[PDB]
Amino acid sequence: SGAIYVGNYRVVNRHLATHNDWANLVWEDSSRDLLVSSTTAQGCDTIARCDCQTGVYYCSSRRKHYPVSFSKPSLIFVEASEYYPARYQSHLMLAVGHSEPGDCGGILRCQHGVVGIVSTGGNGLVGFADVRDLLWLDEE
Ligand SMILES: CNC(=O)c1cn(C)c2ccccc12
Ligand SMILES: [Zn+2]
Repeated sequence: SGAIYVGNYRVVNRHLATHNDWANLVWEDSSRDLLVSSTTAQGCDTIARCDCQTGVYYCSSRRKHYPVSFSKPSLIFVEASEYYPARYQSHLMLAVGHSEPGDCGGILRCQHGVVGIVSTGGNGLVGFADVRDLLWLDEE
């Protein structure tokens, strides 16, 4: 689990979105595993605007933050899971690291702020859904 709270937006894994999230929908993309919903109280997170490939992510299943190198947000094939069929996920970044399904929502952060959230993984690899192209998250 986990979310990004950027102003009056809540950014979660589409596959973990609640009824309240869907009842307050701002934007969703199955191809990106992202859903954004509206909030009433403002959040304590800032979004990175950058092309950093190094950062730190939170891994719930180790209670540990790990420094990682990660790929550029790309269109990449992801093996079938409980939540999606074998498909290409868009705006995705891969790192070498530990990840389990419930680690989804863990933040990846760089010097510029929040890069993305844990989404995909397997075989000692962790995948993060990028949010840095979502400029509209920063306004209105
Ligand atoms: C759609 N979410 C998932 O199913 C997964 C997310 N992470 C990080 C995994 C790691 C190993 C295996 C499956 C997943
Ligand atoms: Zn950065």
